[PDB]
Amino acid sequence: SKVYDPEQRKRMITGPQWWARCKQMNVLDSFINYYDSEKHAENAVIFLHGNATSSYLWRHVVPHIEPVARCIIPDLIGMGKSGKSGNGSYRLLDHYKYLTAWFELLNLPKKIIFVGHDWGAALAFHYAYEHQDRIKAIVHMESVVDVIESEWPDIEEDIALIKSEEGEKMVLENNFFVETVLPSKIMRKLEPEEFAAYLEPFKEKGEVRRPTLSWPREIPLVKGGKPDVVQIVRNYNAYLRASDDLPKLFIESDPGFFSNAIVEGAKKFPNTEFVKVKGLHFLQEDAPDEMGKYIKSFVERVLKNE
Ligand SMILES: O=C(Cc1ccc(O)cc1)Nc1ncc(-c2ccc(O)cc2)nc1Cc1ccccc1
Repeated sequence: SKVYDPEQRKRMITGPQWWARCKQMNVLDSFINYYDSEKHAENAVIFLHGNATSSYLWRHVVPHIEPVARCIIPDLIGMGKSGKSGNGSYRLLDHYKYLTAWFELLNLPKKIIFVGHDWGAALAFHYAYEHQDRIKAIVHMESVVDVIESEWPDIEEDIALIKSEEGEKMVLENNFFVETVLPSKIMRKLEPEEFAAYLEPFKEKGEVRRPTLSWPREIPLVKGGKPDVVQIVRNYNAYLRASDDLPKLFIESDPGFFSNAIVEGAKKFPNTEFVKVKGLHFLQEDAPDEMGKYIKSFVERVLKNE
């Protein structure tokens, strides 16, 4: 039985409070909502959320890192308070189209530090693969580290379901990932206002919820997965396994949820330091300060050493 953190309300940041601190910038035919700490712009730490979430995920993590480097946290296209995609498509490369276009307008330094979770990590990894000169370090967690060739025995049957018209009902009609999966993968009970911040972009039924269905349908299952995403992930996985000069931090979840394959995948990338914090999947909600402190020390060490 999950309980409220009795000390959390004293520092709670509501959706409105977070969004008030964000900025918007026109990108291609749409716009990106994002948080930008601005100061210390000689470095840039870009935090990338994944499915069901938004920049809001990082709200308690980022304060620890701001004093050492400019921190920048977007809402991916179609998610959070960002604009929608011009053609209503939300595949990995649609997200990547807007993300990379957005980067071009941020006055970034030559080498960028990424912090990625879930599909946000996939975006960071793909960016790194295509810009191998532009990466100072990578922090990742609960990340799409590799393809799936084989904890989740019926994964194929589940992905087959999510790819059927039942997936449309599960998500567009019934908001499966936001309203059911998200709270199940946080160890504490979220304050009502915190859950409301996650629900808000997806509060209405129908097509607005598309990004939360499109993400799982991108799953790089070797057997049945979209072959283009499978190849993207094979490509960046090979590159990461050879990236000895790229400092990395893997933040492992304890106990995690079916996370053994992620950890083993992560251990195939050289120059990775491993740390562990409490959580299931959305570990930012269970150990944000331990995460922030780990990320801060890592960044500091990377900037020294360099
Ligand atoms: O729990 C299930 C089984 C299931 C539940 C509801 C339903 O309508 C159909 C099947 N599957 C599952 N099993 C594990 C996880 C999961 C794994 C890792 C993680 O970090 C978070 C969730 N998520 C899920 C949910 C899911 C994902 C993708 C496609 C269909 C259903």
